[PDB]
Amino acid sequence: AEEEESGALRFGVLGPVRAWRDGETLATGSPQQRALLAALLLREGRTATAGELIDALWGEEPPSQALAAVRTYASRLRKVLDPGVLVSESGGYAVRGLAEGALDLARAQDLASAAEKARSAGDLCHARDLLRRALDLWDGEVLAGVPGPYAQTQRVRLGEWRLQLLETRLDMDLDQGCHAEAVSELTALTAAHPLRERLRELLMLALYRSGRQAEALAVYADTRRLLADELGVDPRPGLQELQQRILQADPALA
DNA sequence: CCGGAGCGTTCAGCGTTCGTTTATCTCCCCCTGGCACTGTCATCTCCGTCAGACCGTCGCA
Repeated sequence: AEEEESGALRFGVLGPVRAWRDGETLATGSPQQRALLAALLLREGRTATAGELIDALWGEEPPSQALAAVRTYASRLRKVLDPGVLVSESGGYAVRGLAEGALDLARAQDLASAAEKARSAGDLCHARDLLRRALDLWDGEVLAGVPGPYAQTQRVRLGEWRLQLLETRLDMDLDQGCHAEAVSELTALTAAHPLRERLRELLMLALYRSGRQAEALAVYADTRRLLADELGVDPRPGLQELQQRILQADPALA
């Protein structure tokens, strides 16, 4: 609320895509219109051609006379948005005139970069606040209810990036000494994510430093059984190494 | 000792919202046509290969 500048236009892509003019929300429109807006936004104001926009929205099988569909989608964007924010260059469209902090993806990138810089500088409270601000950006699943293979690719990429953000965040939480909340939320996540090995290693190191051991090795046994049932292979050697060093009761982690 | 209520799932009435087209309205690109004092023949090449042949050409005999 402290950065609510007058005349500032804010866009939301990390969840359901939305447009905010000075605090009031705009009617984005149809799901394909929303996906076109997302495709034009994530390129950081780079000119995307109409054929590439068609490929991003629809993929391999477009209808024959539906370039005018993208034309009227862009016209509806220019209706909803400013006349000058969306510019037409070389037959394509680009969302220009965006100030800093306008796009939530760029804000997340800057927050992650600042968190990494503070990790390099060793500042725990500052990077903790930066990651707290970062996690308060996306609401629910990214790109909710939009079609297209580009939308699917962005969805899975940003979900994976959020997974690594949670991994780094909670590894730092185990570094600073936050046991209870970490154990609870990682139990919830591994209930949601059954085959994510990194989060389960985080559960192992968290429970080893929290005074709880039985459910830790129970989760580990379930992990090996499910990984053998669904894949037929052996888990990563780092998980076995950390479990072995847990078994010998090494006081370095404690 | 079935009976009712609450709960789970599954479909037919109309009610709104999308997906994909269509003709009209600005802005730009691109091609053909107009210019009415008179003004009516450019242009520098090319040299210190080179080595002799092959060949047709050509005027003298």
